[PDB]
Parts: sequence; C-alpha cells; structure tokens
Amino acid sequence: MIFSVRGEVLEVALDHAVIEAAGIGYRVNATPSALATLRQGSQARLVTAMVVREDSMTLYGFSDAENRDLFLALLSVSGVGPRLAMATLAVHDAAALRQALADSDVASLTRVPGIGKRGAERIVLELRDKVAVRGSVVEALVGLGFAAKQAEEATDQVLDGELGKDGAVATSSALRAALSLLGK
Amino acid sequence: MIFSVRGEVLEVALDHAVIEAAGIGYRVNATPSALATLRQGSQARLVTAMVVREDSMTLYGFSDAENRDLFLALLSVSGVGPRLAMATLAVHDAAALRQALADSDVASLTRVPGIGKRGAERIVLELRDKVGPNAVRGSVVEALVGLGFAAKQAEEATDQVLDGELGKVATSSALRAALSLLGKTR
Amino acid sequence: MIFSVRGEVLEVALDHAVIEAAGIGYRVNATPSALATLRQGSQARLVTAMVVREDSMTLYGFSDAENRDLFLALLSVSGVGPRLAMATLAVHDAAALRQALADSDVASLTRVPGIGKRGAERIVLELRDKVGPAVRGSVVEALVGLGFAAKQAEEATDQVLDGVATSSALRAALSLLGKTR
Amino acid sequence: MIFSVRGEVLEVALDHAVIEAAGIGYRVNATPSALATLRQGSQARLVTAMVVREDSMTLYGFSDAENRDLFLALLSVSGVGPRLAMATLAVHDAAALRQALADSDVASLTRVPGIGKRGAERIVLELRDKVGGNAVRGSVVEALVGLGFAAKQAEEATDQVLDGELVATSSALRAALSLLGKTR
Amino acid sequence: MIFSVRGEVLEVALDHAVIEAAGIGYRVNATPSALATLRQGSQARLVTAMVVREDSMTLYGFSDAENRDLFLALLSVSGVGPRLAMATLAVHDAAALRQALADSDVASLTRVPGIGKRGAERIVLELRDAVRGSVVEALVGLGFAAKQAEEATDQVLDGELGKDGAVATSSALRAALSLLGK
Amino acid sequence: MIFSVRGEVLEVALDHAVIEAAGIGYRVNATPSALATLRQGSQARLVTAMVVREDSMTLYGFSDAENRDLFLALLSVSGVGPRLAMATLAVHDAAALRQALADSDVASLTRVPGIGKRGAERIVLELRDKVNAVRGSVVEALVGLGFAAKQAEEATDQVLDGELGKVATSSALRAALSLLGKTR
Amino acid sequence: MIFSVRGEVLEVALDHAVIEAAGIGYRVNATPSALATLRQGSQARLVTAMVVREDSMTLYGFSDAENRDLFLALLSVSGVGPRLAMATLAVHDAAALRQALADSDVASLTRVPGIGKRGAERIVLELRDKVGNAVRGSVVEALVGLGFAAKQAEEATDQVLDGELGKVATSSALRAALSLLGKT
Amino acid sequence: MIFSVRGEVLEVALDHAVIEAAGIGYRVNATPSALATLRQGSQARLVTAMVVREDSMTLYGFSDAENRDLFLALLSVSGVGPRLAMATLAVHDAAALRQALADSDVASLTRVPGIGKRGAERIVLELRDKVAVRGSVVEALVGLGFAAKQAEEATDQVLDGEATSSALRAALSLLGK
DNA sequence: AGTTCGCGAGTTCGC
DNA sequence: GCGAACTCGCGAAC
DNA sequence: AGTTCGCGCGCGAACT
DNA sequence: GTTCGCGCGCGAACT
Ligand SMILES: [Ca+2]
Ligand SMILES: [Ca+2]
Repeated sequence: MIFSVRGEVLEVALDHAVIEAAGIGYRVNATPSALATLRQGSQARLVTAMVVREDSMTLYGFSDAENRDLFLALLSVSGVGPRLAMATLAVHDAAALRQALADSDVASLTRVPGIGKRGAERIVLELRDKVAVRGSVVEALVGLGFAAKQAEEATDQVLDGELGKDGAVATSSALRAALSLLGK
Repeated sequence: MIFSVRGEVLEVALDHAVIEAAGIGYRVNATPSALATLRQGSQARLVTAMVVREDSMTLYGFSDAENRDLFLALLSVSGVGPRLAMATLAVHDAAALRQALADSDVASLTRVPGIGKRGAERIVLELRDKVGPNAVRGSVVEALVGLGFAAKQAEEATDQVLDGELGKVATSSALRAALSLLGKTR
Repeated sequence: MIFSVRGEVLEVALDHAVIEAAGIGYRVNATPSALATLRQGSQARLVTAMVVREDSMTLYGFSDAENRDLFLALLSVSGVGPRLAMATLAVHDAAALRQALADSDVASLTRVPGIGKRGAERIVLELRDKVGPAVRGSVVEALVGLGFAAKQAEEATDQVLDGVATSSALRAALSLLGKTR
Repeated sequence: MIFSVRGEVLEVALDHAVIEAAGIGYRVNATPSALATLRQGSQARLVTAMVVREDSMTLYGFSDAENRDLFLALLSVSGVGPRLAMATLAVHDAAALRQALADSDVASLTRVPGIGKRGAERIVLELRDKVGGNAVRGSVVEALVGLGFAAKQAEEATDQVLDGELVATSSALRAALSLLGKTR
Repeated sequence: MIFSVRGEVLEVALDHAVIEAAGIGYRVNATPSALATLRQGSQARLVTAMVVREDSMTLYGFSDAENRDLFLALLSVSGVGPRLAMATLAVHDAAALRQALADSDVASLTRVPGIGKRGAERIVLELRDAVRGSVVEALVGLGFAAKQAEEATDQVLDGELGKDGAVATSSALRAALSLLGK
Repeated sequence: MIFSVRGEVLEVALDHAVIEAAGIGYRVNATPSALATLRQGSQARLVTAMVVREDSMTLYGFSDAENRDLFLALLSVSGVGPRLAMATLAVHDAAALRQALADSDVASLTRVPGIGKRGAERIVLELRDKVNAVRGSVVEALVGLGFAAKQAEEATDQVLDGELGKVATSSALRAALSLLGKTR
Repeated sequence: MIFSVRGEVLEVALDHAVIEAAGIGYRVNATPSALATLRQGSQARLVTAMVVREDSMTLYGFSDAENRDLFLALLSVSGVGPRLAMATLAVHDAAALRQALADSDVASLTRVPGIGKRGAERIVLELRDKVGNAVRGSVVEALVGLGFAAKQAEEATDQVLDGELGKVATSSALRAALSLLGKT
Repeated sequence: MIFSVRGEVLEVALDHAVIEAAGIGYRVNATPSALATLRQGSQARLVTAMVVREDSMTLYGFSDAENRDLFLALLSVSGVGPRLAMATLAVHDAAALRQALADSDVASLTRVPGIGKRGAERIVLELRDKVAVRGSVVEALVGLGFAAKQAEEATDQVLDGEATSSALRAALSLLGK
C-alpha cells in the first residue's frame, strides 16, 4: 500500500534508513544504492514496497520504481523472500538483473549469497518471460480480464470516436469508450 | 479503515494511481473512471476501501462513495473478490450496476470478464434486496435496526420520540432520544 | 495503537464518521453520543480504539477515554465483540453502564439488543470488580503493573519516599528492586 | 515499521503515553525512563518498536534507540514477550542489561518480575554473543555478512576495496558489493 | 477419508450412534432414517462422511451413499455447514431433496429449520445438478476437455472378437489415456 | 470422533493408560477413577473424548459416558481446557459435580486446583441450565435439529395422538419430522 | 502416515475405490492403473499417500510404492497439488514419467491436462536431480539423510566396511557408522 | 495419541518401516536401533509418538518407551523438531543422551548433525533436571495441580484406614472437602 | 423478534 | 473468457 | 562452506 | 512471583 516515504532522514545505517513522514519515523530496509544519497537531517523520498505478514509489517526501499518492481517480481518466485530479494538487488543493479534474466545467466544470479544453482534456475524460469494509445487501452482491458485479444476488437472498434480528429483522445477516454462498448 | 486518500497525484497508471498524503505515497488500485479524474501533479481526494488480508493491505479507489460502497457490496458476495469487484465497476457505472441488480439482468453482469452465468446469479441473489434505487423516521429506524433492535421495537421508539416532543429534532438527535428511551423501557 | 483521530470531518453518518487526518480519511465507527457534535467540514478529535483482526483494521470512536476504555473492557468479555460493545455504549452512557456492573443490573444490560440474560450475566461476572464506581498509590500501582508483588511494591516505595514526583519515585523504587546483582 | 513517533504529548500515564503525530494520537507503551522525559503539552519524539500480531498492533517506546534495540533482542528470546521485555527494561538500564549479559549475571536478570532462573539463563544463553583503528572495515564486513556473504569472502572483498583506493563506509560497501557481483 | 463404519452398535441416540470397529467406538452423527434400524449390541454398517476442521474430526452417517453424497453437495454451498446439511436430510429424504432442487422448490427447503428464503435460494442456485460415456466422464474428471476426451475414446473403437462395445471400461480408459499421452 | 477404546491394557500409569485396539496402542489420559478399574493384561473399554487441535490429537478417558459428557460440558466453558476439566473430574465425581452446578456451590468447585472463585463462577454460570418421556425426548431432538419448541411440541403431539398412544421414540421422531417437512 | 490400505473392495468407481479395513471403509482416490486391479468383493492392498490439510484428510492410491513415491515427489513441486499429481500418473506410467524427467521432456509432461509449458518446466527443474558397493551407497545415503556431510558419511562408512566387516548387512553397517560418528 | 503400532512389517527401510495393523499400513519413521530387529513379513510392535501438524500426521518409532519419551522431551526444546530429535536418538542411545544432559556434555550433543554449540546448550538448559505408594500418590496429586505441601498433607492423612489407586482416590476425596 | 449459534477464498493459470 | 487447483523463507549448521 | 533445510506464544488466574 | 493451561462474535433463521 505504501509506495513511497518522504521526509526527514533520522538515521542512515548500511542496510536501512529511518525516514520521518508527518511525525512517524518509518524504518525502511533499503539497498546500499538507495541509501547512497541519504544523509541524517536531510529530506528524502524513498520508493518502497510494504510487505505484510501475520506478525510483521516491513518497508523495503529502493532508488527507483524499477528496482522496487524487480523486488516484487523476485518476491513472487517460490523460495525467494524479502531478504533474498534485497540481497539480489544489493549485488545486481536493475539493468544487470534484467539482463541476467533475459540471458538465463544463472552464474551471475548465483553470485548473490543465498541463491544457489537451483534457486537461480527457479528465478530465471519464473521471471524470464515476466521481464501508443491502442497498446495502452488493450493492455488495460487485458488487465481487467478481457482475454483472447478481445481488447483489440473493442479498441479498434472505437475508431469513429474522433470526429474532429483529437489525435488519440487520451488513453483514459479511449478505455472508457471500449469498456462502455464491452458492457453492451 | 482508510475511506479516502487526499494529496498530490505522483503517478497515474492504467489500473492505479499513487497519491502522496503527508509524505506517504499510497498506491491506490482504481477504476478507469476514478483514474480519468487524476492527473500527475494535481491534488486529488480519492474515495477508497482498504482490503486487509493476512499477507496484504491494499487500497481500492473510486470516483465517489457510491461506487466504493458498491465495491464493498460486491466483495460480500462469495466468489467475488477485489479483482472481480473492480472489473465489475470498470464495466458498469454505479447506476447501471444498481439497475442490473433491481432488474436481475444476469446478461449485463455476465459482460464483466471473470463473471459467468453462475457468478452473475449469485451477485443478483445476494445484492438485489441489499441495494437502494418522514425521511427522519426511516433513517432513525434503520440506524436502530443496524444496532440490533427489532424493526417493530425500533418503529415504536422512533414514533414515541417523533410524535411526542418533536413535530419537526435532527435525525441524529432523534436517534439519541430513541436510544435513550430504549435503554429505560423495562 | 490509534488512540485518537483529529482532523476534518468529511462525513457524518448515524453510526460512523470519516475524519481526515494528514490527507487520510479514517472511517471511525462511533456511538451516537460521539457523533452528536460532529459536522461535515468541521475539525474534530475523536477518541478511538483500533481493532486488528486477520482480515480487518477498524477504528471505534467515543466521546471520551472513559467510554473507549469501557468498550475495551466489554471486548475482553468472551461472547462480546465490537458490534455488541458498540450497541452497549449506544444504549448506556458511561456512568449508567459502570453503575449496572456494580449493581449487577442484568435487566439494564439486557435492554441492549444482542445481549440476553446469559450475556448480561457474563458481562457482570467479568466486569464487576474490574470497574471503578497519591504518589505512593500510583508508584505501587505502576510496580504491580510491571509484575511486582503488592507486598514487595509497597516495601520499595515507602523506603524510597523516606530519603516528590511520581515518575522520580518510580525510577528510585525500580532502581532499589533491581539491586540484587 | 514505526521506529519513532514525534508530536504533542496528549497524555502521560505510568505505563504509556499518547503522542499526536499529524492528527493521530498514538498510544505508546513506554518504560518509566522513557515516560520521565514526557510531559503533557510538550513536543517529544519517542523511539519505538511496533509489534504486529494477528489481533494486535502495539507501539513500545523507549528513551533511545539503544533501549529499543535491547527490547527487540529480548523479544527474540523464546519465552520473552513484550510485557517481560518491558519489565526487564523498567528494572535494568541499557548499560546494566548489557553488563548482566556479558557477565552472565542470572541473579540480576532474576530481579525482573516474571523472569525466573530458567528464563534468565535462556536470555543470557541467547543474547551473550549477540550483544555489543579501521572501523570502516569492520562495518563493511558486518554489512556484507548481514547480506548473506561468508565472513572470509566479505573480508577479501572489503580488503581488495580498502587496499586499492585507501573513503566512507557506505561507499566502500557499494564497492565491495560491486566486486562481489563480478561473475569472475 | 472414512466412507463407512461397520461394527457393533454400542449406543443409539436420537441424533447419533456409537459404532465399534476394531475396538474403536466411533461417534457418528446420523440422520433419524440412518439410525432407524440401528440397535444396541447389533452389527451395522453406516455410510459416512468425515468432516475435518482445525479443532474437530466428525463423522456424519447416512442410510446410503446417495444421502451421504447429498450431504457433501449441501456442504459445498456457502452458508451451509454440517448441522444445516444434517437438518436438511432429517427433514427431506434423498428423492424429495433432489426433486426440490430440480423444481427450485424454495418453499420445501424453507421447511428445514435454519434455512430461510435466502439460504434456500442459494442451495437451489448452487445445486441444480455405457462404456463410452463412463470413459469420457473419467477423462473429463482427470482434466481433459470433453471434445478431446470423446475423440480419444472413439479412436479406441478396435478389438477383434473381444467385446465390440469398447471391452472393459477400465481397459478402454487406460487405452484412451495411453493415446492422450502420445 | 473416538467415543471409546476397547482392548488390552498394555500400561496403567497414575494419569493415563495405554489400550491396544487392533494392534494400535492408544494413550488415553484418564481420571484416577477410570484408571482404578484398569489392570495391565486385562481387556477394558474406556469411554473417551478426542480433543483435536492444530498440533495435537489427544484421548481423555472416563469410567462412564456420564463423566465423559461432563468433561465435554466443562470444555465448553471459556477458560476451562482439557487439563482443568480432568482435574475437576479427578476431585469431583459425576453426581457431586452435577450437584455443585445445581446448588451454585462455587466453594466445592474452588477445591479443584487451577479453579479460582472467578473460574468456579464461570463454570456455574455456563453449566447450571445446561448440565410422557417419549414426548420430551422427541421434542428435545426436534429442538436439537433447529425447530422452535412450540413447532416441535405441536408436531410431536399431532403424532403421539391419533396413530400412537402405545410407538418408539425414534419412530415418533421420524413421524414428527415427516409431518414438519410437509409444505405449508 | 497411512502407507497402505488392505481389505475388502466394497466399491470400484472410475476415480476411486472404497476398501474396508477392519470395519472401516476408506475412500482411496486412485489412478486408473491402480483401479484396474480392483474388483468389488475381492481383497486388495492399495499402496497409499495420506494428504493432510486443515480441512481435509484424503487417501491417494497407487498400483505400487514406485508410483506412490512419484506422486509425493510431484506434490513437492510448487504449483503441483494432489489433483495434478494424480492426473500426471494417470497419463504417464512410472519410469515413463521418470524418463521424461531425466530427458527434460517438457512436451510429454504438457500432455497431462492442467500442466502447461511453465508447469512442466518447474516439474523437470525440481525433480530431474531428485526423482558391497550397494551397501556403501545406501549407508552413506542414510547418513546424509540424517544430516551428516557426505564426506563425514563416506569416512565413517568406509572405516566400518574395512576391518570388523569384509563380507555385515546395510542396517548393521549403518548402526556401526552411527556408533562411530557419535564418538567425541 | 498413538503410543504403539503392532502388526506385520510390510517394509523395512534404513529410516522407517511400514507396519500393518488391522489392514492399515502405517509408515513409522524410526531410529536405526528401533529398525534393527524389524524384518519384512514379521510381526513387530514399535513404540511410537504421533506428531500432528496442520499439513501432516507422522509416526515416530522407537525401540522402547524410554527413547520415545526422550524424543518427546527433545521436541519440547525450542529449535528442536522431529528431524533433529530423530537424528539425536540415531547418534545417541537413551543412556548416553540422559548422561550428556546430566553432565552438560555439549560436545557429545554437538556430534549430532544439525545440532551446533548453541542448540546443544539450549537442549542441556531445557532438559537437565527437567528431567513408594506415598511418593506416587503425591506425584499424581502434584500432576493434577495440587501444591506439593497440600499433596503431602492429604496423602499422610490416608494412614488411618491403611493400593496406589485406592490411596489416590482417598486423598482426592479429602482434597475436595 | 430476539439472542444464542452455525458458518466461514480469490484469483492466474490451463483447456 | 470462467472454474477449479493450488498456496513460505530466514537463523543455525554443515 | 554459502547453500537448501528444519523449525516456530507469552501474557494472566491459581497455586506457591 | 513464575511455570504451564487456555484462548472468537456477526448475519440469517425465527422466535
Ligand atoms: Ca471479534
Ligand atoms: Ca516442527
């Protein structure tokens, strides 16, 4: 639910920072690259992922949304939890990790401590395949559950909703028109 | 617990927005109609429902309280979870969904992907009577029934306070008077 | 954890209010007496109890800390949950409820819908004694609260007093109690 | 997740305080030493530990991070929960508790009500070794070990980094991690 | 897991029996029709459904497999638990209940205490439910699409002299599965 | 589910027995009165209650069904678990316990170790009301199925008058249920 | 816990059988090959795996221990539950499934309905390496199974198989290796 | 609940046996010393401990009740589960383990794989010290929740008309007024 | 007509 | 496109 | 080793 | 003064 924490850095440690937002100091477990520019007394915005478990609520902090999304993708692999996903991002930068998934570079993934040959192969197996107005509307309709390329049918059908040629009429209006059509 | 998030729109995506309220950016999964209202850099108040599960805390955002309440009504139907309730509100507007429930229009509900004939019939079955479309009386009686009072005992207490020393108190004032009377009764 | 919510009242309903504190609108299920002075657009501070469950996080709001503490006392009775504790506080004011517990007035408790003779007797059984109607008494109470026996708590306080501030006396009594090294 | 609460002290009781941070009054169960510095109407920042359970979310407040970290160390001992860890910090200051752990002073720990000979021995057993010139080296090695690296591989990478360009600890950690992620 | 309990009836009550099988007396909550022929000291076989929960292990007993399967079908309806499913079978016999589901007879279901108009409508909504047909049904049960199940079963229309009607059902199923696995 | 265990008594201890039924030796925690009748090498049938929990499956054994049912009634009281219910039956016989509930004899219940004044009052409160013979039994079974007492009396009376007045309890129950299922 | 059920076959259905063992009829969900050998009225011993869940206790039956062990190996793969593991054994015989794992034959595994390319790759990834000199290998395997390091297991087994043993059963050699390993 | 399984040994492996009791073959994970005398086709009685968890029901088998009780004592130590308790009993016999606890022999316990210095110290801390008619009756009364002094006072009062079961029944009748 | 009680998944994959 | 099936990762230790 | 693995509550009411 | 034992309330019936 918490996608970022912005406020005064109260503490910077080698594995976390405390950021005070509206009087609340949030402990954010962060990668060394996210912590790099953080200094005590300075204002900072850390991009975060909140992990909720029965006996814990923990924030993980990243230098950007790309690394945060990679952390969440790592977390979706069975056998990979928050500590291992953070260790992976501490060793590999976003581009290096994204590259290792595309090239099935099990050897670089095993450089992360806690990730052995089996774990690296599971990560590659799970994340290799999981790593303009028309494309966005189709993507949003597929995201809503309109499967088997039916999103393409109702999006190309709203080719009449441009009488005075509005360029693209924005993705928000093109999606509302396709959804209106899909609901009969 | 969280019924709204107000602040700077940091991001608008096709299925969610990030709204920063007092330094915290909240990811709010929102319907396309709620997202149409949002633009990066603007201040916005998104009406929300917080869904708490053992391993998750998620905010769902709507253009108004009416759609948020309909999302919560959809969630109460067995077989309908947050993703399906959001897909339903993305396809049907508040009035159209309130209409399909009254008319038992299973065909319109089946237009929502993930909702088949069985699911549509479950939704209609569960929500037809739990949906809407002097006024003081009905509101007070409804609040007394909501507290656990039997409708007859709720009507009697409301009428005793609205017909006695009233004749045009506020609804909450009449509710406190009806509750005061119900706690004596004996 | 949340003991109060202060901010702009965004909505007032007959059973809840929405209060916006630092951009977040909190739904607070409140008693009719807590809602009485609340008006949309007005600033208000509602005294609250946060109830956490596997699939829920809910705030309950009261006109004062006394009613909030009575709600928490009602929750500690087996068979009484948040809805029943709120219904009890909607029917009985703090003084009336505290009185009914002391006098074992099962009939008044039975006026609350959802509370029958058995439930009223369980509430009276559990909360009569755990309900009400200076430096020494407070320090002894804090030591007992920490786990010290009432006998040992009284010995360390009187010893400390002969040698005011309640916190200062508590720190001195605790320093004395930890002496055996 | 919550490491501190800062705001107006609305209430000071003998076992807790209410601190209002941005309109929210947080109940913080605090040690008598943490409550000693709190006074109604004053602004205060209380250092906290949030304990999350299936049916509860509770804040515990301390006079400093040292006592808060000792509370968290006490919580990690089986048989020691929040009430017993608070009673231990109410009876023993940060220095006395760390001294009793180093000296295996079971008798001092037994002074805390609720802790008997068995409990005191469990606490000593669990926390004696888990309790607290090139300081940069030791910190970097400790952070690498914390990420999952073996101490020998952590020392080798840190030394290769501090011996080649003989500045900051976080900067040296990022250099050691960069080196450790090399497939060579 | 336990589909029947056979042994000495140690106790017969109006809502349960105790049946001793291999030295263990099993309490079996049973419908009045299942209990009807049971007598203390007599041997009996009760058809059962074992319901496992975090804090309980309970046996429910029926006069036959048809009623036991109807109890399990009732349990699959949200809002219907073991007590309500037993009350339903105590009021309605298997044929009467199966009839009420087909005819959407909400009024008859409403005769069962604990089942109101809403519950009866949920139950009706949820429960409105030779070698070739059996093999296809078993293939569909394994996850095969009905069309792919029919095609594989029909392709095994071979066998000189040995039963022109696709030999034994288990033999035809093994042949259809062998074909489906390439 | 297990209401009795019959077989060879392999062991008799002060708080339990092992009874072998068809090759399986079952440990049955039993009251001293249930153990009094058990002797190693003898065949015995112990009346039992199986208590199932997430991490345990335990058998409790009694001299008869009356004590076993009283154990189950004690278990239904909040604050009373298997150990306390066994301690109660070890101190009070079936008749004495049934008497103490009727007379609200909190002092006798307080004689059981682990049961204080509060616990004794909870037990009395919960079990005082809980712990034409054909008519009463049929009505009780109909009420047990969920029928309202008035509708249960009306159906039972319609059955016992007309084609009865002679007509077993179970037979009358099946007739009352047949009548109750008649539409309108 | 239940590894087999032996008794009278009361019922044979297309997907399960009921086998009565000492008065209890057990429903055993079985593969079509396991059901092929079952006939109503006959005595049979079905090799089983009991799957325990919070709300269920289910028996799965196989023609032999080899298929039962393969079912348990399939269950250990994330994404593969009892229904999918049974469907796999209904389509592929033992050693045919064992072959597809060794040869990474994802195409044969995808013939099982419910198993797609991703699932087949997960199964292959997880089970390829898992699913006199024979005495030595078995003893070493049992020592490794107990937690011993393979080198320490080989050293103890070799010290035992050379000296007081030259010709000395596998279990006897295991007890001798364990006796040696427990010496300080 | 299951304290023993007696029947035909269907299978003997190096870490478990299958014993058929009344038609049910029970897999019993057993120590090598418990398996030593077991042979396929032979009747055997294995002393067991049933471990119940949300997703499992497992039997552990031992050569006698002493080893089974030691397994249960090991299970009560935080950090020690069934696998580690079985590995401990596979390496150390009942007498050797009981000795190592009394003498705080952390080095012997550390010989068990999976048990390091910390684990061995936890086991020793939890299990050292923990752990005729008059003594038995007092022990049974204390086991029921009675105070050690109250148990001794009641049993000694039973020396007016005086069996360990008849003495316990007399002391329980005097303790309940 | 109230107050004990009985009851309690939602997707992303695959076909 | 809908309906079922299916559902950990760290500290301590090899 | 640097890996899959085996493993997992504390409060208070009663007695001490 | 510290081991162990013990641990849930609503929404629909239907009174
Ligand atoms: Ca509750
Ligand atoms: Ca375990």
